Amino acid sequence: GNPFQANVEMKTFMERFNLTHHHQSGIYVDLGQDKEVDGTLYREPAGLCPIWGKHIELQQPDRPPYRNNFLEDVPTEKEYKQSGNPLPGGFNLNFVTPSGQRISPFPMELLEKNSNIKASTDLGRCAEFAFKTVAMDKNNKATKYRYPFVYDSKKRLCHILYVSMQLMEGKKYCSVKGEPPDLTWYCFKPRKSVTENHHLIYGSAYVGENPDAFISKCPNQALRGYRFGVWKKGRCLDYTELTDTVIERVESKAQCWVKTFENDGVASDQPGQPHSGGVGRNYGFYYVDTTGEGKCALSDQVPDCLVSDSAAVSYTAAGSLSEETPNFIIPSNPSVTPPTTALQCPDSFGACDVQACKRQKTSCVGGQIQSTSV
Ligand SMILES: *[C@@H]1O[C@H](CO)[C@@H](O)[C@H](O)[C@H]1NC(C)=O
Ligand SMILES: [Cl-]
Ligand SMILES: [Cl-]
Ligand SMILES: [Co+2]
Ligand SMILES: [Co+2]
Ligand SMILES: [Co+2]
Repeated sequence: GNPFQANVEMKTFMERFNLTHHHQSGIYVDLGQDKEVDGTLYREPAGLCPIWGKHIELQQPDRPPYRNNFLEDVPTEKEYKQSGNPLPGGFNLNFVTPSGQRISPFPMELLEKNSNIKASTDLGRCAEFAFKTVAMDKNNKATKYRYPFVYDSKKRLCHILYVSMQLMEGKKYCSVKGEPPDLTWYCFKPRKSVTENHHLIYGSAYVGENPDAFISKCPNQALRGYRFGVWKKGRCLDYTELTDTVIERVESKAQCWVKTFENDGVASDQPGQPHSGGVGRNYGFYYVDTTGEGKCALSDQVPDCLVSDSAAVSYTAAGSLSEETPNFIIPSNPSVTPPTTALQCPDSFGACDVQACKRQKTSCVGGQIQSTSV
């Protein structure tokens, strides 16, 4: 009776929101796997979806030589000796080829021209590049450890991050703006900003295993005009009707989008199972309460239906603030189904929910599926 599971076109579309199914790992901190280097088992990011706007914010001293930018090269021994504690620089792999050719960041133009790179989108080409890049051990032998990446979609640069850590905190473990001075590491944590670094896309290398998969399987963009919901008692209940939903006031829809990533319940693999598998309070929407206040509803329930609401926007921890598809995830061949028709289009009513005294109404309006309770 659920229209969003009724026809396959609808089902397929709704699948992209199931981060347990496709992404399958932590989002805030992604450490879903473990791989051996130099006889040592290291935690490895593993998630299959790109995480839009995610960046790692550093807490280095606010002064030279420190840049507080995780895309800077990992420091050389000499740079570290020059700075003293904490480590300066960032997370970027600083290695060069036997030629002396820099490995990261790597320009998308060269990946586009590399016949061995099969992905059909620039974001996919970066992920594939990361998937085909493995850590070399102390004996310069290949391992199965793959570094995570950041795609800089503005500069069209693919960063391979030698530092795969995503969160460190506590004065026992790391320093904030140089205090305690005895510690090697500065503190850092993942972040999404209402205004900054929307052009940065974080991912595990395993986004690149089947590079074109994220296009259909991942909730890359915000969804305008609908509230996420769950099919219960023959109708679609948006999150505000569920008991375990967190509802909070926000000043803007972008604050809500940030909350779906930064709230304490988001899928995360950090100590800090320790393997979330993608389970978590990853889902939310902005809406306007009857009193006119902007609010944000957050849930760990994977949506399986939608409720129409022209003033709402549904977000996930994985996706972007924008509802608009950017050109760097539109495939350059016609075989791969593009990311964007699923919700276009008889007035259908459903059995009365006596418990709430409302009924489903599934219709078509403005060439677009309506779904509400009456
Ligand atoms: C989401 O995916 C998981 C894993 O495949 C599955 O167990 C669950 O039933 C799915 N839920 C929805 C709402 O599709
Ligand atoms: Cl001290
Ligand atoms: Cl001391
Ligand atoms: Co699936
Ligand atoms: Co593990
Ligand atoms: Co923006």
